[PDB]
Amino acid sequence: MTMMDMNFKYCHKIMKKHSKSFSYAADLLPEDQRKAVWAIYAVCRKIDDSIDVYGDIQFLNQIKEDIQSIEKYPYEYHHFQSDRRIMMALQHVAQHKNIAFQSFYNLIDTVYKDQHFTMFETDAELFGYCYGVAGTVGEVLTPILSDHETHQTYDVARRLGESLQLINILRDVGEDFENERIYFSKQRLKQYEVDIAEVYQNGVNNHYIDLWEYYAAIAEKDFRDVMDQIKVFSIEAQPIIELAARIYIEILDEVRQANYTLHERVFVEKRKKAKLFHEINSKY
Ligand SMILES: CC(C)=CCC/C(C)=C/CC/C(C)=C/CC/C(C)=C/CSP(=O)(O)OP(=O)(O)O
Ligand SMILES: CC(C)=CCC/C(C)=C/CC/C(C)=C/CC/C(C)=C\CSP(=O)(O)OP(=O)(O)O
Ligand SMILES: [Mg+2]
Repeated sequence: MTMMDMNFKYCHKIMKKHSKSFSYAADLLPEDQRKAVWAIYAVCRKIDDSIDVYGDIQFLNQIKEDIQSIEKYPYEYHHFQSDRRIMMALQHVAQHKNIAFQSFYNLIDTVYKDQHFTMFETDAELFGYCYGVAGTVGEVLTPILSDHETHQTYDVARRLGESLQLINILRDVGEDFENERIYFSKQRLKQYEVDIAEVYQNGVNNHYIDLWEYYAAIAEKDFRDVMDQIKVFSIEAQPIIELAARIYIEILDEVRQANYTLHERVFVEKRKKAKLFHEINSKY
């Protein structure tokens, strides 16, 4: 195992640790796509965790600075300030695929702003945050998952990412409230007669379901439109992308089965993941 193999193995472990949902999916990819996804995931995990988990703002500027170094001087040796093993992997990727650095910067800005957190007044603000935190990961992942880096491909990847974040939000309502976040819209909450602090304390009411279901329909419709345009990805990536997406669509059915609980984080079991993949691969 070489120096660089070790760097990507560290990234793998980070994703194995943090992505209960998607680690299983990514490791189905061919060796070179797989390794790139690990590195990107690890860069993204480190970004999201910098403040929220490590409570470390300087580590976030350090991550930005490391990425900036890679963008300007992809072939030099850098004394990376944040996590050396990840940044070296990311640099390795960037020598072989072209990376939309601006997408890492958008994610960084969103993560920064997600401290002075202010409830979205409008859904358009909520969707803007879905772009910031997930659409950009979609964009960053595009050259790894497709040989066609055209607008259609960036577009489908961006929309897929954005729809997964919405399901994410739909899974995490109660947990986010515990950490003092409501991602549902002030407008949409005022419309549906819903206060999250109240259904947390008293239990799921019919107003809440209507509202939750309003949003799940947005995410299910966008998922379906992504699926129709899946041939935009490479042939080996398609079944996996479809897996990762059908896993999240399964999350919604779990929330539904748990009567929309706000007091427990639902999940898809590993065994049900393989069932899904078996079903998907039949088409392929
Ligand atoms: C190719 C393929 C199959 C997919 C790979 C997936 C991939 C590389 C994407 C990584 C993107 C990552 C890490 C996320 C960055 C920002 C974000 C959405 C954080 C937390 S969401 P949650 O609400 O879950 O909270 P908690 O922060 O606790 O995780
Ligand atoms: C997915 C793919 C390969 C195809 C195209 C590109 C694409 C859509 C990538 C999406 C990856 C992102 C940021 C979208 C959703 C992931 C998400 C909602 C947040 C944290 S992932 P965690 O690790 O927190 O997962 P859990 O909390 O669910 O366990
Ligand atoms: Mg976090």
